[PDB]
Amino acid sequence: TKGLVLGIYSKEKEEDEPQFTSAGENFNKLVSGKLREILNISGPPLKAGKTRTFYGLHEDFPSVVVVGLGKKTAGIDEQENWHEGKENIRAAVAAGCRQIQDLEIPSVEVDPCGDAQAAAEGAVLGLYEYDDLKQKRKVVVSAKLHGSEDQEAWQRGVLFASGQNLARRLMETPANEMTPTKFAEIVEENLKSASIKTDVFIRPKSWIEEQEMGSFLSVAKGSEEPPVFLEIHYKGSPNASEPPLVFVGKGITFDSGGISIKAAANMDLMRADMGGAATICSAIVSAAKLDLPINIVGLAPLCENMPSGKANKPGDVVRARNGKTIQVDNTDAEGRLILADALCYAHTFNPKVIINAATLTGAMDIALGSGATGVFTNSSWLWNKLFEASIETGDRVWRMPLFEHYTRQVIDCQLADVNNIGKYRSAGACTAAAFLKEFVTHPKWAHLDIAGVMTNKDEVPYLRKGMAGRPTRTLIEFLFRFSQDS
Amino acid sequence: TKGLVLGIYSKEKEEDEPQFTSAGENFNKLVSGKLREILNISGPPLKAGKTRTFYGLHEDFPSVVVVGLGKKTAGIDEQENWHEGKENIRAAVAAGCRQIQDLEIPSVEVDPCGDAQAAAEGAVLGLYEYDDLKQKRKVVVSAKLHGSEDQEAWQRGVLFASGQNLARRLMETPANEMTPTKFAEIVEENLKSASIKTDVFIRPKSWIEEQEMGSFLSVAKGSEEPPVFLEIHYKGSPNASEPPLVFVGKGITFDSGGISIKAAANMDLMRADMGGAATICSAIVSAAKLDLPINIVGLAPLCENMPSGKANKPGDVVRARNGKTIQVDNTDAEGRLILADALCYAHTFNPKVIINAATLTGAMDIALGSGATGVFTNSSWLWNKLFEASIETGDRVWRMPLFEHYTRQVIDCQLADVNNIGKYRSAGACTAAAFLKEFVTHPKWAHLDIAGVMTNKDEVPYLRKGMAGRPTRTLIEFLFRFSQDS
Amino acid sequence: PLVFVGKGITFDSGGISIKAAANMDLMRADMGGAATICSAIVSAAKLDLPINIVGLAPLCENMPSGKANKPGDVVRARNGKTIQVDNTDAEGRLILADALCYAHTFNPKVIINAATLTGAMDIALGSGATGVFTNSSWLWNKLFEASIETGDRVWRMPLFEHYTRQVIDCQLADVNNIGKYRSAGACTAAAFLKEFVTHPKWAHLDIAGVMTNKDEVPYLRKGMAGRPTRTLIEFLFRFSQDS
Ligand SMILES: C[C@H](CS)C(=O)N1C[C@@H](Sc2ccccc2)C[C@H]1C(=O)O
Ligand SMILES: C[C@H](CS)C(=O)N1C[C@@H](Sc2ccccc2)C[C@H]1C(=O)O
Ligand SMILES: C[C@H](CS)C(=O)N1C[C@@H](Sc2ccccc2)C[C@H]1C(=O)O
Ligand code: NA
Ligand code: NA
Ligand SMILES: [Zn+2]
Ligand SMILES: [Zn+2]
Ligand SMILES: [Zn+2]
Ligand SMILES: [Zn+2]
Ligand SMILES: [Zn+2]
Ligand SMILES: [Zn+2]
Repeated sequence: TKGLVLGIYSKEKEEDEPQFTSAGENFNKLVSGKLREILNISGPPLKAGKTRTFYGLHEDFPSVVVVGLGKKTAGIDEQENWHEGKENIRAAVAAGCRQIQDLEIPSVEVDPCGDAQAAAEGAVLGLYEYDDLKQKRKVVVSAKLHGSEDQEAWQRGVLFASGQNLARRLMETPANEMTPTKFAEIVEENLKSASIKTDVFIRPKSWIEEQEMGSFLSVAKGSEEPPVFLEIHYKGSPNASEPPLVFVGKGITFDSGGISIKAAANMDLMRADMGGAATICSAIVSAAKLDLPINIVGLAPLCENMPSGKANKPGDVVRARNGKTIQVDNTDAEGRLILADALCYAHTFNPKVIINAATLTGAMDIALGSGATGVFTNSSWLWNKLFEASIETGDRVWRMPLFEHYTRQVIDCQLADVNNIGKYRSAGACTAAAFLKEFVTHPKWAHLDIAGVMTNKDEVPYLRKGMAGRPTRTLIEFLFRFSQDS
Repeated sequence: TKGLVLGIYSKEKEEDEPQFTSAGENFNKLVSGKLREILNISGPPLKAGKTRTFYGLHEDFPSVVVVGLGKKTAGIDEQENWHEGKENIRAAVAAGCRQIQDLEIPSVEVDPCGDAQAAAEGAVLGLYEYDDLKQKRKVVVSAKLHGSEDQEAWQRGVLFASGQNLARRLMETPANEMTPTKFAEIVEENLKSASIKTDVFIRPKSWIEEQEMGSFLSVAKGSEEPPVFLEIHYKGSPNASEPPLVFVGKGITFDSGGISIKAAANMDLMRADMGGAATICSAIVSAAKLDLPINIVGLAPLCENMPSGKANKPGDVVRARNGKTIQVDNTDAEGRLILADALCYAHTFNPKVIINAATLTGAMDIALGSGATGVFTNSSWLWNKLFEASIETGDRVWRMPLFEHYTRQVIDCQLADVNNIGKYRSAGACTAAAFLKEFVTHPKWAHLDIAGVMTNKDEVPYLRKGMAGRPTRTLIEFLFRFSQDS
Repeated sequence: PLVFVGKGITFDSGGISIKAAANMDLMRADMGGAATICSAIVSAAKLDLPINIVGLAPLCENMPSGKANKPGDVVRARNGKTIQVDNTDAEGRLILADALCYAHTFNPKVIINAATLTGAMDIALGSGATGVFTNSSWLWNKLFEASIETGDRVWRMPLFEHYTRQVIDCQLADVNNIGKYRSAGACTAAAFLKEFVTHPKWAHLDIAGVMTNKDEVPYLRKGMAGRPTRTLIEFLFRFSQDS
């Protein structure tokens, strides 16, 4: 059994009937107009993201799912900050593929819908499900481009989507499996499979201690799970000495909050508190697969945050790699602690830019939810590049303020140079960002608080319920454009 | 456009292919085997509750939805306490009708599926949606029996389902619309439309005061919304002097908890705190439509429970109609307060049985959730009758204990004869039931705590998300059988 | 005229969806939206700006009583849209729905509303800046530029259908006065308001985070801040000269 997903646009006022994509019209022609005929008979027109299934139209395609693509000329939506057409395609195709999968069809050919990359992303992101630990699973669906004219674009979409799906897998996987060591090993095998122009160092605790990362170590010690500092190098630049772009990701494989223990409700989701590491590492893996002509370094401090007889204690003062002391008033604000040391280390690479990602604050979720990743940056150039890339990917970013106003609230510290929690409970994502900035001197640094986009329920149509792996594609697009432009 | 819902059973080992119902096979014959042909082509067999849509099979039915009915011989499931076949039909048909509605088809003919009543209930309960206050609504679907051989059974199903839908409407409707007065007027018009052998008395506050219902009055006074004591009579017995069956329902049109105010989260659902009144009144309306040969009296104290300068105050002692004093330690345990007076009044009718329904305790929800209505009764005969009726309707009941063990915890009262909350927080539904029992001397009394079945998310397949109107059909079935048996 | 709308809840107890006792006294400033836009207009008048301005401020208290809004109640806005009041403490958007509808009758050049609308806004940006939701980048830029001068900063927040979807997914009515999820509270609140706006140049300022000052703004003693009144004044001044 082989399924087929075909797109149809919303009817324009000047048109007598909704128009099929080129593939749709061709298939209709192939079946002597039976597709149009049955679609007409089926009832109301298919709107954006809606689907309808027709059976027995062609011996090779017992199941044909037509999906609504919305307005054919839908481009950049000035109000939504994204290319609407691409988003329509991703959603429609995802919906179509899910329908094919529900019919238990193992193979599906997908209409490029005028944008093969978007179509591929919809199919690949849409079909993804982390079901490795389930006895009962949906049929594995192999999605392929319908036709052979948009191959590179289609594969580009598969690549981008696969990068995000890698992040989703890493985030979704339970923490007892996805330990710091396991995460590092999976990223290592993926990066090495992507290109041999790579180096991966799964730095052990001894190295971390040697690097004087007391902040990171303070978080890790509460747990019996060994911490690791993942360092990955992708040497894509023609010039080996070319300064690299450095990505840093919060890799808390599991966050119980530590002594400042979290509430039980939905704490299981904290297995994705390493989403920052997942997204930046996956983006680098994808950059390597794209063979981007740039040098990139990925840094991911990985550990668990657990309560125990040797765990971080509220009030404890720890020393970051840069010598700055930190008062750990709340052990559940551990992401900024490990990032302090990772960000310090990031400067040793004399990077062109430093971008960190982290499921850093619930405040970010309360601020923008899953609508967009919050971006704190001291460079409007960098903000604009990330923003422009997000318009293309649809995985939106929204700028958040890096004001001294917030810095003042974290450096007002009773015992040390900086407190790991603001003196007020307001603007949690902003004070967390201000804290990170105290460990950054680089002129082009961007902090992405992805706590709000850590999961998906139904907000992003082409992502099934679960860890979202956002905004991996936006980072990939950013890297791609940087390798071409910047 | 006219849609068609046809059923197909799960294939038995001895059969070469899954068997259609009589209507399905006949339609297939009508379309020269095209239905079977396309179903075969469509893929995997249809399992219970699953559906698949085929277009253009017949000029009169552009859309045909085949629904899986499960095992043809599925009967009473000893482990689930219900007739599985009927439940399969209700679910499958509901699913089929929802599919027809999504296609925006205004008319649908429904396969009786070997049990027209179950089919009708699935279609009518399944299509129901309270959308009176919405500008955007789904297409109104008119469901009718496919064929003309199972008319009475089909109409019986429509009647039962309509009774439940009336309860759902009353429960779902916002409290500012569904006031005590409005509820009474809607029940009145429905009962009177059902039969002229009825009397309805929308008793005003003056009557309530005359009846010395101090407990009920104490609850109502906090709100500016006038309370009413709905009294409905259905004189179906050939003998006017025949003792009536008396139904009592908690009619709190809105419960804020009063001075013992509720938390904000999901308090909107308390607009259905009159579900007890809704279900028993709807059951009586349906009994009247069925023209059951029995006398039935419905009693529903209706009021709001609001905080104000004259509302019930914790610790206040009120006097029930029977002279018993009640210490109101928690003003949010108001349902038992109004029921105390209604139950007392119920005895004046020298009833054969007294059955009250109420969304009485969150404890009931914690106990059985929406799996079944908790039934507290001092009569195993009555319990068995309710239980047997529930097997048929699928709207299950589960017996809960009326032990002195619980009574002791409510009569251990600091200031009065009985405390409106137990001395311990355990067995909340049982102590609430024990409280009610202090106002009952009748040998055949059953208290139904329907708090757990007040709403539906997806537990009952044939009920869309919202107020469930449960267990209205079980009460109707009980009445029907009582009119025939008892 | 340019039309300004301000949430004027003189006191908010939350109503039946009653607030916690801690610091509820600050809710006497839940009319800050009305205060800032009205004050800005007074100042515009004192500046004798050559423009027509209309100020709209629905004013009332939100109290619990025997006749108060009940969770689940469905009310009808001036534009005929029904609203499910799931949380009576999300009352600012309820009164603004009617005020925003009325604002359109003036065929305004722009519609700007201010409101101490969500605690989510405070959690989002605190007192660092007023959150600005607008369907006009031109309007956003004008407000932003004015804020640079006044120092009473504004920061743009998203008006995405993403949030709209979460408020129009309503059990009983056209729109629910609280999102289906607890995330992005200021954004869903803004989306709710947008359902009562058809104007091409509308800006919603959630000033809940800048309602008070402790010591963040050096030149403001502890207490209600009256922000971002000056930014609105500057905006009006420049509009009277430029736009
Ligand atoms: C998503 C983050 C990172 S794991 C997180 O859970 N935080 C960070 C801080 S915020 C915070 C909460 C209270 C006082 C001070 C700061 C602690 C914890 C929380 O919200 O209680
Ligand atoms: C569903 C019922 C009826 S409205 C309800 O809400 N109850 C009844 C009592 S239980 C209760 C709770 C604490 C102490 C004593 C009794 C009060 C209220 C509640 O759960 O807090
Ligand atoms: C500052 C605003 C306006 S007065 C406010 O207090 N809100 C608005 C809503 S948010 C909200 C909270 C819980 C569920 C749904 C929405 C209610 C109240 C609050 O935070 O509990
Ligand atoms: Na994980
Ligand atoms: Na109701
Ligand atoms: Zn934490
Ligand atoms: Zn964390
Ligand atoms: Zn109550
Ligand atoms: Zn109640
Ligand atoms: Zn409020
Ligand atoms: Zn308010």
